[PDB]
Amino acid sequence: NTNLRTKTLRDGTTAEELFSQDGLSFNDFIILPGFIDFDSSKVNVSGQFTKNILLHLPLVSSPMDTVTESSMARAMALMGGIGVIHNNCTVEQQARMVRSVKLYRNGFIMKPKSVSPDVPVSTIRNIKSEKGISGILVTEGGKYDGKLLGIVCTKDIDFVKDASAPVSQYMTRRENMTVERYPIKLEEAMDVLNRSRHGYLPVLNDKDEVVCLCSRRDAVRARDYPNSSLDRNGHLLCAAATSTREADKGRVAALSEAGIDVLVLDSSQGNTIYQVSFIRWVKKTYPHLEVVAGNVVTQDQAKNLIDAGADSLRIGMGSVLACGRPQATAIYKVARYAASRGVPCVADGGLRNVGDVCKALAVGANVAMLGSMIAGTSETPGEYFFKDGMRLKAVLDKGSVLKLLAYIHKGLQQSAQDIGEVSFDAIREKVYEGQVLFNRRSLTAQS
Amino acid sequence: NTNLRTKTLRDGTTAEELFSQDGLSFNDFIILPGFIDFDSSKVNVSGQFTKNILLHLPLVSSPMDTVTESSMARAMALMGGIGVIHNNCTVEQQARMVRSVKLYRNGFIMKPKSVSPDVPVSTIRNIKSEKGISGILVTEGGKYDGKLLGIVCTKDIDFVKDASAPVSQYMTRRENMTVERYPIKLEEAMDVLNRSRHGYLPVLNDKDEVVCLCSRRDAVRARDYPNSSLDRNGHLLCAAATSTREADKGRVAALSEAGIDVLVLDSSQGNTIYQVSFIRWVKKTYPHLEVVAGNVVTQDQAKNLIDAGADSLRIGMGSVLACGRPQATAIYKVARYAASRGVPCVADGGLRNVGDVCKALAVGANVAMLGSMIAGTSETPGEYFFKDGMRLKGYAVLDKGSVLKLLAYIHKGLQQSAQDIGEVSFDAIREKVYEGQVLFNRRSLTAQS
Amino acid sequence: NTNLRTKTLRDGTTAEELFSQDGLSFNDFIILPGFIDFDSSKVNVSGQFTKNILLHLPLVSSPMDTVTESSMARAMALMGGIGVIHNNCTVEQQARMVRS
Ligand SMILES: Nc1ncnc2c1ncn2[C@@H]1O[C@H](COP(=O)(O)OP(=O)(O)OP(=O)(O)O)[C@@H](O)[C@H]1O
Ligand SMILES: Nc1ncnc2c1ncn2[C@@H]1O[C@H](COP(=O)(O)OP(=O)(O)OP(=O)(O)O)[C@@H](O)[C@H]1O
Ligand SMILES: Nc1nc2c(ncn2[C@@H]2O[C@H](COP(=O)(O)OP(=O)(O)O)[C@@H](O)[C@H]2O)c(=O)[nH]1
Ligand SMILES: Nc1nc2c(ncn2[C@@H]2O[C@H](COP(=O)(O)OP(=O)(O)O)[C@@H](O)[C@H]2O)c(=O)[nH]1
Repeated sequence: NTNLRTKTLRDGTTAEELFSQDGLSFNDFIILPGFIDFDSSKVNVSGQFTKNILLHLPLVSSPMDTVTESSMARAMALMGGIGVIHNNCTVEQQARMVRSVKLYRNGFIMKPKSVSPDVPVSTIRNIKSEKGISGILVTEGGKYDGKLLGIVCTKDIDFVKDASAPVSQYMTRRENMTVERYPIKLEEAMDVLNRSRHGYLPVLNDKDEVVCLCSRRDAVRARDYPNSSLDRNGHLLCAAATSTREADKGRVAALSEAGIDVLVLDSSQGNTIYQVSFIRWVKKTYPHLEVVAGNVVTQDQAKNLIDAGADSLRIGMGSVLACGRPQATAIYKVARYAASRGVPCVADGGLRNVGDVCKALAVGANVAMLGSMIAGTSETPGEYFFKDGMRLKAVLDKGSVLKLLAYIHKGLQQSAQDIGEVSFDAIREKVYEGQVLFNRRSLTAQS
Repeated sequence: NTNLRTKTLRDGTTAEELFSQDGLSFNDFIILPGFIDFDSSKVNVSGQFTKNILLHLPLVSSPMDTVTESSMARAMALMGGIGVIHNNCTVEQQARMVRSVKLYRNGFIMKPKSVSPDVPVSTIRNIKSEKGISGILVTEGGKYDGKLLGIVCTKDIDFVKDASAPVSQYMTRRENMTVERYPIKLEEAMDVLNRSRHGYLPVLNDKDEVVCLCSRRDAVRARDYPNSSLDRNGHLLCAAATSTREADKGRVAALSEAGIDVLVLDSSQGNTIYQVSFIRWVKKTYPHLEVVAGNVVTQDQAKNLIDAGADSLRIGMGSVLACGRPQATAIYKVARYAASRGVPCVADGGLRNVGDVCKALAVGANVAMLGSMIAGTSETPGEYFFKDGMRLKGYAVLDKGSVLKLLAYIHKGLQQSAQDIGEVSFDAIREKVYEGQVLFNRRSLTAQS
Repeated sequence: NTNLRTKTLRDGTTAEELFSQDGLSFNDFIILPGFIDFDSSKVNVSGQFTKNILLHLPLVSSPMDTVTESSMARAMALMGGIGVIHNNCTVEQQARMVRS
């Protein structure tokens, strides 16, 4: 239906004209509708977080100590986005959070949590309550590669009152265990696990030592979250923030060991000599890492940071107070310039509802960073408390971040539908082409 | 430490003097502190819901269609309180909600949900998704008492791609199942279940027909909720509301069949001839049922409804109609009169924070009814939605999260208040209030800032 | 680092264009960021109060009778600025404040 979808009258204003005068926020303009011949279910909202990482869900959790720790990053990656673990912590704590995110979901679990036979049941209960993993292997000397002696699961210890008893008293013992022998393809191993009606399947060598471990929970997670952002080994994608000082070099190394796939530079004004040097050093020393430089708001800053070797750009400054730029103009300008050079952009700031996120993605941003919009969800750091009959964490309880991410997803889909394009890549292309049009709204026209 | 706890100077105002003038609400007065020689954890907040039903947690969910359905009543019963299933529904819907509450927790599971071998996996998934029960028995002709053929659990069908496949293809077959033979004591059966590391244990006769079923989930529910309000058969307590018209008689019967333990009469002004007749008829026809009459706010009304045979009274009227009464005065007066006659009372209305609940319990109410305070928790009826960057509930209110966390918060608050007052139980607080050893101070309008 | 500091794309609006239309207050505009290769400690904020007087601190206390007398002028001069003693007084009082 290209004859019906193609605008020839072009009654409206193109992005280039809209952003050619004064700096705009998202309320200053609206997107005009197009032609619909599809359901909102079929809309692809995906966007590039970096040159090589495509997110099924163009949403990134902001690296604030009040928003993104291991739990938030896990939720984001599971729903098809990603989270940036904040850097307001020691290097070891940040690496531990990254490791939690990366080893939450696996195919073969290579370093399965293991204990020695004399460990008390209390310790396994602590592991399950704190780290949330069951099917703890009991091996010679507790080494994750030692001889397999048994396994401890939920129903093996849920009835015992003496929490100091050794696991050897209640574990399922090796002689009675369904196991597999190295080597084995993940497909066959997991189908065997399914047929076995058990929750775990260790994989051992010829010496009965633990090679790895398969978990039914990973299969069920794959079934319940088919769009999770994953690496090539089946782990959830994870990003981590860092400043560009010389000390932070150490930090970077640690994160690289923990397995981050994206490094995000933390700066209000990223067009500095220190950030340029840092990006060069990161791309040289850890080529496998992708770097999101920023923050920037003008095309000059973007030119410098892209020349340095940035894989993506963080847009935002102001969304004492004498330096910055209205956020919608910043996004349009920087994202257009960066796209001309093949670099996607992240919108960071002033994104307070679904209409704003949609506008920010339409005017050039590939993905959007969420801070306030997801603050107070169950997955954020912090403790809940009651006050005035409201439950707060301060901000009000917004429940699960997963339900909110699904809400934002449906909102973006319906908006793209009304605009008349079945994907946001198409929306951005047609915006640059002048086939998706806008209207600036007078101040009165805003209600 | 009776020398230190016993007030002889008695610097303060007794409840009788406090409520002797104009009608008061809860902000008009404060409770004076006493003597502390115990930690707040050791405080017993329990109160009588009726002549025969004691609640470890003196909280009742209000029978409003926006507050109490099966899920809320279950949560309340589990935390040591109770819920009243609302009556803004058909008799069949109310009985179904009551059944949901009553059969959630069991010892021996009677009439275990079972299916025939040709049933598709889709049906088992539907059972798990709607009603929330696993371990479906597969029997001769699907009869809950037929010959046992197998069992279908979570891990038996979580991997299957053809939801139309028969359960017999993936069920665990009877020859491989750990089972027990009638008769068996629940204690031995549950220890067997524990040792077996399985989730379910059927109990069969000599013909391999299903007699009953034990669920490990019940053991874990008992472990995680040790204070659950239970009847004598191990089921959660459940209450249900009804009006006092002639038609509602039918309703009562149905609810009685569903297994309610308390009937609650719904009326803004319960001192009527219709309610008196209804209470007489209920106590006559269903002696096993306990009735909470109301609503009332004066000792006249309380006399009539207790003479009718009420086992408890709901206090509250007004918390444009010109008739009602300030809630704290109403509670004190009616609860004092009813206690003189051996009947506990429920405070219903104007309860908006924990201090008000503590005050209402101290001045005579045995338990407190919560409506607004718990509306918008996850367990209430209604659908969640996002609006203006806020999570709300609709058929609007703000999301308060889990009602369980809220109930625990109220529990800790009541305990700390009782500690500051200097008594280790709320029965003690009520007794000492009537005795003049727990004292109050009326607050001037200025003193409330 | 002149290659990195020098704007060639010039994505933004020059002062001449900004002030070419209607009269603006300070909230009507914002300054765009540039390139950083130094610490804020090294920034020179000095400005000429007059053709021959350079102030290390480009701040002047207003000559209002509620703001600037001898003490304020002293504080300003000491911190690198200057103060203007108000003229809502006799000549002798103003001269005495100046002398102080
Ligand atoms: N490979 C195995 N061989 C034999 N028995 C096993 C094996 N793995 C687990 N078990 C036993 O079966 C039961 C495991 O159930 P499961 O793995 O589903 O527990 P979980 O992962 O902790 O979560 P949940 O049981 O609540 O679904 C336990 O009794 C355990 O001892
Ligand atoms: N009495 C029994 N005898 C033999 N097998 C049983 C018995 N009860 C349950 N099973 C089987 O145990 C295996 C694992 O149980 P499954 O995890 O699927 O459900 P569950 O025991 O209720 O625990 P959960 O649903 O939390 O995982 C299933 O194949 C189930 O059919
Ligand atoms: N037994 C078991 N181990 C898991 C599972 N999932 C992940 N693991 C592993 O458990 C380990 C937990 O981290 P660990 O190094 O033991 O603790 P830390 O030193 O405090 O970080 C990780 O190495 C994970 O790979 C599971 O489902 N079962
Ligand atoms: N298989 C199984 N049945 C249960 C369990 N818990 C309760 N039940 C029984 O399952 C039945 C629920 O289905 P049912 O009431 O017969 O259907 P309804 O008439 O439409 O409400 C009840 O008889 C419960 O007693 C459980 O854990 N497993």
